[PDB]
Amino acid sequence: SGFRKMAFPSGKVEGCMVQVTCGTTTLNGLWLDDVVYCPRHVICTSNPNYEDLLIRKSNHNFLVQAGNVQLRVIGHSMQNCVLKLKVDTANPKTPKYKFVRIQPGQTFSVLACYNGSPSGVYQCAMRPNFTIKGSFLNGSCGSVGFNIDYDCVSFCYMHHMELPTGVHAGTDLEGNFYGPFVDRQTAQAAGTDTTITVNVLAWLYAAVINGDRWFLNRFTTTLNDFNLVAMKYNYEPLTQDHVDILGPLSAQTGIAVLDMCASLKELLQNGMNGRTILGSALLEDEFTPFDVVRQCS
Amino acid sequence: SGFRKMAFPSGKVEGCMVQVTCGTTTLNGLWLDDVVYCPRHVICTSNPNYEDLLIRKSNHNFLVQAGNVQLRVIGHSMQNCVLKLKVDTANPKTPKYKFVRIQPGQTFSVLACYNGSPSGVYQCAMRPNFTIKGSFLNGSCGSVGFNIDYDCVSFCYMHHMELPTGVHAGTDLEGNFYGPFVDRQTAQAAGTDTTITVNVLAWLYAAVINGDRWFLNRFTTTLNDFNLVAMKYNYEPLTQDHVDILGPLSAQTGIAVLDMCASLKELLQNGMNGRTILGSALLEDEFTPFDVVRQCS
Ligand SMILES: Cc1cc(CN(CCC2CCCCC2)C(=O)NC2CC2)no1
Ligand SMILES: Cc1cc(CN(CCC2CCCCC2)C(=O)NC2CC2)no1
Repeated sequence: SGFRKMAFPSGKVEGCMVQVTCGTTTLNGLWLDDVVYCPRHVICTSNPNYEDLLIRKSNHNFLVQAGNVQLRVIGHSMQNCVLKLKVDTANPKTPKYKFVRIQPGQTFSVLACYNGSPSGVYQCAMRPNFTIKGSFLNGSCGSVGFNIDYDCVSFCYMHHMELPTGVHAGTDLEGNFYGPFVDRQTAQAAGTDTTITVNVLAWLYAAVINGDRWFLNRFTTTLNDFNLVAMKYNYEPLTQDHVDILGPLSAQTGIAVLDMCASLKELLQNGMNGRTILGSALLEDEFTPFDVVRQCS
Repeated sequence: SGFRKMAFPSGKVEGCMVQVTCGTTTLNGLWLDDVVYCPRHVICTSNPNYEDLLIRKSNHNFLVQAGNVQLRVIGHSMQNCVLKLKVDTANPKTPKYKFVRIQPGQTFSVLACYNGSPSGVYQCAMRPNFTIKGSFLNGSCGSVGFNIDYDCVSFCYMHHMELPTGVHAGTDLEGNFYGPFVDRQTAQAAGTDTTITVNVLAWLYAAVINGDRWFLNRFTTTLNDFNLVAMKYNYEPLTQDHVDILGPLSAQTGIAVLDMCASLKELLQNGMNGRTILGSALLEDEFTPFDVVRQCS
């Protein structure tokens, strides 16, 4: 029993983290085979044209360090908002990996790093507004996000920056931003966010599997009538695909999805009346159906 | 910015996890140098005298597997509630390590494992009643808890079992239980718990560092007057050592500890009035002062 925000074991990613320095800027890179991937921000100096900044660089300007071992840069290129530094040494710790872009509402593990040294690991969801609610300080740029499936690391996030509300923005490993953001100082701000309805329902199923039942009721609702309440409370609409994805959790608990939707309607309209669900006094939306199945009985 | 429940990177511990099987019981062991540490439960079969059960075993009865590599057991001994299996091979991935026992109110990272394969990583506090609120299923026995300081792994917890309230119990790596528990099925239950006051104050300092200030007030309280309110709300007493430990966070924020105690008194007496602190609608007590400093600006 028990239900925790649980990260993937980080070892396969730790073996890939390196330090990249250009002039007086140090940040993190990801060393896979003979390439180091890092944010192109590393080449900026006190609205940059990055194509011009990169043409002015030489391989020898990039100081790449894997622990105590300097990696010699033998080529450099720009891919969107990331740099590809070709090095003289293939990483012998390269795991099986893929570069995948994730959807809003999906979760991943963040390996927070500084100076190429991993600091901590935690779970993040990609918000509907394409930000993440992480924990990052100066020097964290180039920290990565990932999921692991059968020892294959699916890298989905490279950290770039903090927005003014204290939420975080970054790119896929192809260097394409999540969301309407750019890798420079502008007045850019997080768009309005919404609650990830399918994830709240997954977490209510986790709560039932773990013996929290107080919020259940004999009532069912329609999908249309549920979606009217969702809109009112700034919840995402629930689709039949969402209902289908919640199939296994519904089967395991014997609680129909639209019966659980009647519970969530009552929680939105009434609150909890001083009660808690899985240790929370709020409705939690950063667990996917897969996160619940991965972890729960 | 941001404040997350953050685990230590788990790689140094992943390289130590192995599978131990005796008869039809499989669980996890910890391989350091030429010894595998595991719960003595592995030798039980359908009130066991473990000294008798162990005298009846041979080295060849223990099947130890490190990934795909069988480790030959060349000696066995019992230390309290753990077994020490001497193997023919020193673990080449053994980190610098210590076996430390932790105090109630301290935190650690759990590497949840199954069949010797790491599954997930998350933070736990040792509760005042010597339980942890983890996430463990059958097969998790022998999963370990640890802190990392400058690449030295301080192992503090080996998982044994779930209690009837769905909280978890285990031992230090010397095999001594945390709390008044035993490694067999009895009617044993978690004792009454309390809230870790010094950790709630640390987390309110984290909240101020991260820009949540709504709960601050111009008032100060005495330590005695604070401790009268603490007792009423089932909070641990606050000691002058606690006030001293909160020194650095007080200095960083310019908020005196007894001024923050006046804020916590108001939160206990009045609640939050529908507001949140660091994304929580409850007072969080599973961050130590060190966890806040480790992570925050
Ligand atoms: C807080 C906080 C910091 C960070 C990451 N940053 C900021 C980098 C951005 C600055 C604005 C323009 C785009 C890149 C760094 O690690 N910066 C160090 C390497 C130089 N994230 O949250
Ligand atoms: C839920 C849950 C399970 C567990 C861990 N257990 C239970 C072991 C205890 C059983 C009672 C007596 C003392 C040992 C196991 O992993 N058991 C598998 C290896 C056989 N923790 O939470």
